[PDB]
Amino acid sequence: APMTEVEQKAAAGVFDDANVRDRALTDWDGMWQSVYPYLVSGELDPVFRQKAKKDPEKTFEDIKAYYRKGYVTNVETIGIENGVIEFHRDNNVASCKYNYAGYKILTYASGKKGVRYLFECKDANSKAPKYVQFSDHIIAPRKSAHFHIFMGNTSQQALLQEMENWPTYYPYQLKANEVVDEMLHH
Repeated sequence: APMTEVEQKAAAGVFDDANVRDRALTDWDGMWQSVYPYLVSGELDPVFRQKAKKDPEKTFEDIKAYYRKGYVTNVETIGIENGVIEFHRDNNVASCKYNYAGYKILTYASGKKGVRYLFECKDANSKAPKYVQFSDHIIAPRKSAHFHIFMGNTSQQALLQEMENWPTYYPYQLKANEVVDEMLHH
């Protein structure tokens, strides 16, 4: 089902902490493609033009740069199923079964808020990131349409400080025109 008014607002970074609930990894089940190659090929340009158009203080170039830095990753593909996350990084592959480590409510410099969902790989000698945090503009159980994922090997606390890079994933099947469509409307 589509989004309630509380869900739309939470998605814009406006919510009561009392409404935030735990989510399960199954909210992100599925096969997913990085949006980064579409920024690279220039196919996300219409997204950045609309953002520039709607705010006279912004420029296309600086909006795109911000997204470039945000989206950049070589993990082109992520698969999620049965508690396992698979990471395809160029010709390298890696997977691990992930345990839930709770959620964190963040307030950003902008004054907007968001929730990250923290997972841990406890198989300490895997090539899969040890720490993973999902952020997808949702604050309570609901299947993701797309997500940002923070990946790190040092600590969860350290990853919570990451604000610049946020590799971003949409359903594997979607074409670039469909990714654009979702960005411009949802």
